[PDB]
Amino acid sequence: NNIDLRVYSFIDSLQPQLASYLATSSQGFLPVPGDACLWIEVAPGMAVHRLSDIALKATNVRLGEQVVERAFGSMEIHYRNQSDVLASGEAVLREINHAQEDRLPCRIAWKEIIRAITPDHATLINRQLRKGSMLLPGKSMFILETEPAGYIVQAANEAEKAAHVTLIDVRAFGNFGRLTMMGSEAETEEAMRAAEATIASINAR
Amino acid sequence: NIDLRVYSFIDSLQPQLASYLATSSQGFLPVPGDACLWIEVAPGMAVHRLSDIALKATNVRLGEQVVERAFGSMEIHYRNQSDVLASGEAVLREINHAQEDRLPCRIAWKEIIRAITPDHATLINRQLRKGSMLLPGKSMFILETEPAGYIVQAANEAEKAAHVTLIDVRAFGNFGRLTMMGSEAETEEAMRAAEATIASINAR
Amino acid sequence: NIDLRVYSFIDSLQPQLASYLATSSQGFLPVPGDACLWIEVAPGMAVHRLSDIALKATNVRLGEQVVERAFGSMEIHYRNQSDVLASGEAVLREINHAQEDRLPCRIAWKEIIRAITPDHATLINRQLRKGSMLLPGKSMFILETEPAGYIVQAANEAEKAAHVTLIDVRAFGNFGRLTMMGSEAETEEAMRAAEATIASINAR
Amino acid sequence: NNIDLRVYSFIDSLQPQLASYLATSSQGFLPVPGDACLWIEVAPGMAVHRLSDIALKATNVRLGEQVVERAFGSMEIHYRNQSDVLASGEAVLREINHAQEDRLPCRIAWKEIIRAITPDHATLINRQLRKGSMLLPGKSMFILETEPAGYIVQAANEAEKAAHVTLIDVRAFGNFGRLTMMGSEAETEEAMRAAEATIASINAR
Amino acid sequence: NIDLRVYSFIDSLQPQLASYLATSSQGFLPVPGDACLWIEVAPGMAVHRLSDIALKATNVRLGEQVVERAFGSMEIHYRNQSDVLASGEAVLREINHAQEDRLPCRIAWKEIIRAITPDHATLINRQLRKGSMLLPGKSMFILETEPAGYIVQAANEAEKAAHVTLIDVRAFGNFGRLTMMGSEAETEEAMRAAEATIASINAR
Amino acid sequence: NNIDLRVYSFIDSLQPQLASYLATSSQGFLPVPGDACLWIEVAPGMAVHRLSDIALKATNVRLGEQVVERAFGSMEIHYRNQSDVLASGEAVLREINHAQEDRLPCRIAWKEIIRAITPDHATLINRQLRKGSMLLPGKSMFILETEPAGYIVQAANEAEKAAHVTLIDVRAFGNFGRLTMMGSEAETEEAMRAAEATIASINAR
Repeated sequence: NNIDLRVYSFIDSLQPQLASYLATSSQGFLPVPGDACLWIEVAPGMAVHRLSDIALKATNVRLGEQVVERAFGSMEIHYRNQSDVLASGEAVLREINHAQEDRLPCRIAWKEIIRAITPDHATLINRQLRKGSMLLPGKSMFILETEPAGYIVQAANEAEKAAHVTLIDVRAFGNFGRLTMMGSEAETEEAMRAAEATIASINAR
Repeated sequence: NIDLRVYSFIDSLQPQLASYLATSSQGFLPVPGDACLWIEVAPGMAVHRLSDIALKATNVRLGEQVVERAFGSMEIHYRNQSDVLASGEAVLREINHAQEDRLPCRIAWKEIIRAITPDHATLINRQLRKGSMLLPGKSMFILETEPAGYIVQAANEAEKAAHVTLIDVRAFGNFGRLTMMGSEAETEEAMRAAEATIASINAR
Repeated sequence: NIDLRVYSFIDSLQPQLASYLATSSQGFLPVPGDACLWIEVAPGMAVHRLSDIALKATNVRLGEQVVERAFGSMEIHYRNQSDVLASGEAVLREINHAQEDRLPCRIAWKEIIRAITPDHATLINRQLRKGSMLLPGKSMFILETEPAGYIVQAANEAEKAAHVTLIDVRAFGNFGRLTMMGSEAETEEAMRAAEATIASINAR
Repeated sequence: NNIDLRVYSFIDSLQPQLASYLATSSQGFLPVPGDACLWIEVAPGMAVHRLSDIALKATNVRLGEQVVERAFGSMEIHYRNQSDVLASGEAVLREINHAQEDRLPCRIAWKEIIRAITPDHATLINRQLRKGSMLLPGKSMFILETEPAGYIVQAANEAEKAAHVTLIDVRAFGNFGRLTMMGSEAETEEAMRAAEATIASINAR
Repeated sequence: NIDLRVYSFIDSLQPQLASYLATSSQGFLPVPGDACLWIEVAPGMAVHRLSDIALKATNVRLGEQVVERAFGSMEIHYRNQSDVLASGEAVLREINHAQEDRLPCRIAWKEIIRAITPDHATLINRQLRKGSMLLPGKSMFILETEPAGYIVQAANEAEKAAHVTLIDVRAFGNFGRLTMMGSEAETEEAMRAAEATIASINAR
Repeated sequence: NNIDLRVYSFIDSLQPQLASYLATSSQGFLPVPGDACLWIEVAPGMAVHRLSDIALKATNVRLGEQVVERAFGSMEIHYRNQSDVLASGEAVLREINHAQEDRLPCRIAWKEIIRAITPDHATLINRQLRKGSMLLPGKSMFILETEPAGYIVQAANEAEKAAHVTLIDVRAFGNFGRLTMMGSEAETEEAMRAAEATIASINAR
């Protein structure tokens, strides 16, 4: 029709903490470490229904997320094998007549390491809809925020793959994605460069 | 002072619709047959004095009351039509608007999706679904309106004119959204009733 | 050193049951036609080791795992009857018990209430049902068994046999609960099937 | 950075009902009657992470609230000793290079008393996200809405202090702060007078 | 074969009680001045039927309906005393019990705690409190009854007799619990009224 | 005043992850790492009200948990310095007239390390009332069940002291206490060794 591709973001193999987080937090069918994964945001939001039905029928792919927000909607599919995910992705692009590149770039609205987290700051992040692991006092904190939000998952994945960090929280919905990780001062800075390179990769497309 | 955005009067509520309202409302629970009046005004803080007025006028019961970012919704209902309409005219008289000064009802989505898969059916059933269970194999009617509250009258008629099942009605925020299930033939007919109901709202 | 409370096998999940566990389970989700298996052992904490044993033996998925006070519940499921049966036999070998060492399924309530009041339907819908809404004027069948886990299989053969609407299944704790809706002829036929399944089970 | 000061609201002594409301609706460390309190809203909202770390390391103050919204974010510190609270306050002000007066003015969105509340009106307010006390039918109802949201906590403290009213609810996030208090006609009238007197003092900055 | 566990008749609801019930009840909601009736029966599941009869009898609404593992609780209420008394008499004739057949109300706890510390008020406030806020420095009446259904009538009389504030009345389970705030004098009056009400109840 | 003493467990310094878990799910004042901690279960469980008033009113101690159940009640107090916690203990103990050894023995109802946790099994543990860190597939899992429940907190404390494990969960209320810890095959057996150790002492009363 007139569907704007806003996020197309593809992870070929989910890192273990990231998949575990999606499994625990997800309202749909659950992924496990190693599953390929496709995140998509389109506008208008309601178009997520037709596209999800198209994606689910083409392959053996399973639906992980589906949400209709005000201006846009989000869907995520995932399968043990890369093939089905990209095969369903093509279907979605061919139906909306968009190339992947027609996607929106990924603004970095906040990127920061915070060293020596107080126990009060940690307690606060840990009580507020925290579905991942416990942020612990004294450790360092990578925090990142993007616009659009869907990209935070892939950023989060490359962070974990590149650095011995612990995943605290991935908020992938709404207008702004947000990723919180914990680790030593040195681990978290590795996590940050990678995620910045991953973001660098997307923008060039 | 006050602007009237939604004014949607339902003279008698279909059983599923009323049952769903009763199952999700945090007010006084409607039953099938109840008359029912949806009103959204702006600023949102006004529904307080406005609900006070409607409630003090008649024997009518308050079903909903939400004050949102830019506007608020209020919902009254009673087994006697005249009580609901009487409260309605009283609310209009306070804000000094005619039932016609409401915003038109724009359609932001109308679609049927045939042969729903299990996965797609479950995601819907698992997230904010307080109605009945969407089942794989059936066709899905989905309807989105701006402003939201009109979706209730559209949901009500579509249950009258067609043999469909209520999955979900979300009547708050900027966008109303509706999900009904059934045979391709049923859900197409449920779409026409909603298309018609909206058209009559547009005539104001 | 473990006692085998519930063993219950379902070769092919009825659609509405699969959609209900899919919408209410905190594990991996089933689709219609899936094969399913329900286990309750005592001590309760035995379910972890057994879920490890069963998950490793095949491609089967884990739909529920709950350690309760007296005992512990677990539910595996797969698209093929073979992986479900293969994993259940492994769990039997490990606890050193045959399938018929399970406890009998005691019916502790069975009743059909025709012409459900709207108030009565409204209360049942509000109190945490994840299924379909109980509509007023229709007939209700409620059943309750001890132990709970069998209720899922009774819910399954009841949908197999009768054109009812599932409303609520509760498979954890001491007593299981089934809630169905339909016409009198529909609800009567389901209660008959459900009764028949439980007699089947009690033959071991 | 280019951090923006939106709300700087200092309370010297927390009123009992208000302290008790915050101890019940907040997800941090909890306040008691008499604690000094400071509420800061800054833009962009991810900045509240560094600013909070700065505050907990400067003094012994504790963290009550920490919330990141899309365009802005909000924090709240408190300690028995007002010293520590204003000290931690100045440390935040130095990092953002903003004086207290640089804060946004408090505009009144809504300001109403409604007499003789019906039982149905009362119930819906009691049933939706109210964490203060029950609103009873017959009594009068004072409702105040302010923009930005953070100053509603200072109006709520001054209202409770000046008049014998009951706190029903204070919502201090989003764009608009909303406050619900119950009393007689006279009690809510005094409370409403105290509210606007505090908003005007603030707006002298 | 139904055992009358509780039968507690409230002629008229005090506003904090009525307000509390309306904010925490999952069913239809009361207002100050309604009559109101609590019933516990065994077995639990018998409450559906007994709700069914009570609603048919008069114009009474259904306030609460909860099926515990061993017993079940229902709550009907109406603006007028006539309809509650009549609808309850019908419940009694069905189960073939007089009101006297109800279980004596025992007091498992009755205590005032004066000058409540902040951390104590805060823990009570945050954990399942739907009444008004408990503030520090004040006195706290707590009462625990067995059976639980009576704590509601003890909460009515206590509020009626003292100038106290209602914090919580949890009326399900085996144990009733009441929490109320006030000066140490008002809480001692609220407790003595409660004590007397139970005495009057077991006088029959 | 006829009060049974069911659990009396003193924790001299809360290990970091355990303090952080209590903090995420505590509904009183939150403990920070390093705090001392005293868990008490008494029957009739309505008695924890006075016993918390006594304990609070005697020292700087803070109330972290308090619950009334059918057969008993549980309270927990905690503070920066151990002197206050222990003193409040004696105030409590003398108020109910029992000594520290009048506590029930702590029977170990289940103890197991399960190696190579599958993703499915890890996911379902993560989805159900999990408020610690993510259990991750392939790692080993320590599980512990005690009766009464309050001791699982010292067992969890000690098992974090002696071992380099991760805390996933600790259900410290009801009849039975349940504890889920993660690590390699070496870290979980050490933790379990600490766990058996600490209970052995508790059983000497």
